[PDB]
Amino acid sequence: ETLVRPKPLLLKLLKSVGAQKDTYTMKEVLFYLGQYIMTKRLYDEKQQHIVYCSNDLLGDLFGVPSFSVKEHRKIYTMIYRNLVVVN
Ligand SMILES: COc1nc(N(C)C)ncc1-n1nc2c(c1C(C)C)[C@H](c1ccc(C#N)cc1)N(c1cc(Cl)c[nH]c1=O)C2=O
Repeated sequence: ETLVRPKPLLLKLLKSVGAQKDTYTMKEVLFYLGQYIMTKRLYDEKQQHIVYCSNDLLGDLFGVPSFSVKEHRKIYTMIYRNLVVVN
């Protein structure tokens, strides 16, 4: 319910899936990141909980080649490294 402010490059990713504002709830950020993953088919076909994000903007932002969608705490870490103070 509190608002977060994405850094420019995370904001660019969000806007690529139709987001139109500067600040978001965490639930909204997750929804759009999810949309990005699914519409770009970044998940592995055999192990569908694994997202392969090397050579993609998402991998650039998160600083990892891959991650599991089951690892929610690590997902929050990676999102938080891409936020700035809300002014
Ligand atoms: C490959 O992934 C999936 N594949 C399938 N297939 C049918 C193949 N179905 C569901 C998922 N899936 N599971 C979860 C999520 C998805 C989609 C929306 C990416 C989201 C989610 C994961 C990562 C980010 C980031 N960056 C943002 C949202 N997510 C969540 C992650 C967190 Cl932290 C909180 N709540 C969530 O639902 C999950 O558990």
